[PDB]
Amino acid sequence: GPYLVIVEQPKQRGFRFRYGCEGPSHGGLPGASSEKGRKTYPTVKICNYEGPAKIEVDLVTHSDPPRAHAHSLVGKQCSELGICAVSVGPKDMTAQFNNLGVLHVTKKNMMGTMIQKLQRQRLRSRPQGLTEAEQRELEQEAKELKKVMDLSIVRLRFSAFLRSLPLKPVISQPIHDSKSPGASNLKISRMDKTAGSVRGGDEVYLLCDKVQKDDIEVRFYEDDENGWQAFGDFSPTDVHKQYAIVFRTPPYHKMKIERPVTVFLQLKRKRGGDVSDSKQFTYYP
Amino acid sequence: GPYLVIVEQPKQRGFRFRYGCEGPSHGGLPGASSEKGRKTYPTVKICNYEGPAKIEVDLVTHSDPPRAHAHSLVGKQCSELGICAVSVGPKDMTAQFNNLGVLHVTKKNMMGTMIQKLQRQRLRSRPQGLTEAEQRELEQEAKELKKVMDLSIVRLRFSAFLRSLPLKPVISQPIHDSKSPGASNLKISRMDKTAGSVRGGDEVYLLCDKVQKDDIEVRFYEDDENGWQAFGDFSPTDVHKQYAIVFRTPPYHKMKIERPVTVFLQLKRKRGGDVSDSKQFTYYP
DNA sequence: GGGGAATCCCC
DNA sequence: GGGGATTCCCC
Repeated sequence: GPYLVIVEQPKQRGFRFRYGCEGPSHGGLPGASSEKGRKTYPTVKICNYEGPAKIEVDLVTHSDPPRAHAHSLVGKQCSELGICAVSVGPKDMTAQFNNLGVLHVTKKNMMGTMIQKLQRQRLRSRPQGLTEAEQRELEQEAKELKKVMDLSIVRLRFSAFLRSLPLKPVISQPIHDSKSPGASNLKISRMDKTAGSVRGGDEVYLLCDKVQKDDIEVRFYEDDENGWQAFGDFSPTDVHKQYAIVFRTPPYHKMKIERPVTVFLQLKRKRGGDVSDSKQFTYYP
Repeated sequence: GPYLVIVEQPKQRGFRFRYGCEGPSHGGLPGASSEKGRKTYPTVKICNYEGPAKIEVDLVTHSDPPRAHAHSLVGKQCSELGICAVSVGPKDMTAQFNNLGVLHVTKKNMMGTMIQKLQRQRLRSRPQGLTEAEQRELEQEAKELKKVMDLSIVRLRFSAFLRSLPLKPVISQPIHDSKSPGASNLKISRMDKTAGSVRGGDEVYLLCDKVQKDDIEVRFYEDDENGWQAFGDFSPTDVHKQYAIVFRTPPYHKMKIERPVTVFLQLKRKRGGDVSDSKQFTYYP
């Protein structure tokens, strides 16, 4: 049957969710491959095409049975409820989502809009109103929905409709908030010293972009046909105000080196597997 | 005749102003000298006392003619408007204001809090109500009072009353909000190196509490019967995310030293003159 | 497109 | 009492 397929995924990291207060002109969610100059935007296509179509995009959660998220999509052809709906011409069955903004609901707002979604979703298929019992149960699956909803991760859902007749919804990979503390861009600004003894144990003052003291690591490594890794040693007290890490370097694997060796080091969040660009450190005999 | 005198002023820096949402039990505004184990609180005394008395404190602007601040005192024996009122016994004429807080008004709160204290002021000495014209001009103070009021600086105003009968009001020194980006205690957490060449030019990484790029300095000095002083060398790019300063040490005043010499360095505010606790640095040959 | 100010939550 | 997450602001 006709199916929709995502041809260019949204970029997983690097994009920021904006609050209402910020404005509408803040930059559209870019494709999974958008380096300098060549920028891409999420794109999908209806394959084995049947009848001029329609594609709708909305924000779902990260958890599995996809449910609508408190966040809303904003911008180019976006409805006041966070639904993006476009028409995919008779012949060209591909839609490029040029300008997708992600609206960040405040916690003192979630409850309200979560209910407006569930009402809109409930009085959707079935009839028009909600009796008092019905409006009470709504505020529970929004109170207990709040408690489990991750406001820093959303997924894009593409629901296509042939002229309406629904094609199975296709969900994209997760999109993380680049402003949220735990999904910020990792960067090594400056480093104290870039050389030390092979024994390791040299104290280093690395200045970096915000990190969370209990979710950050300084990984030293080298990549030949084998590979080696070690981690700078420090305590949570050593991460100064989220923007600096004071640590002792780890030992190199061979102690008996006759010449100085240069290895790579990067910041890494224990959980995410996310890393910073790499800097270098040289071990001395 | 009887007058009030501040026996122990409030501490000018390091105290945090709290918003209504944080809580009422976060600590009292301490005295000028409150190091580990023995804390003092602002204290005043009615010298050459006349009759048991009544002392009241409230927040006045930093601006000279002391006018009431939009911020209110919170805590022990404080009224819902931010006036603290106590009675000093027939004997001991000293009042130690043990638990005084500063409730921080939001910028969206300011106007309403301001027209409300201004109304209360109107129907103070003079008659009971406000005509619309009187209310329109009361709201006019509020707007033109907001535009020139520093929400980061307040002053305590002690008003003593002989049982009532007024005494002259005594205004304390400014009190800076430690949470305002530009008002806390300059503090040197730790630094890279504590020794370097008498030639000056050695790069030091200093970790500090939040500081302003363009309002900070690194003052080196040694106070004998002379007084040499010099400065760290760094550009605002060298002040990293307000929590670290990468600077190059200055040259010592005598290039010909034969024995190492210990001098001191300290962080200093440019447009203020307050310094952090000084750390030592030793110049070597 | 991004840094830092202002407000709030919480161990 | 303090650290940092959130929400907002404005260059």
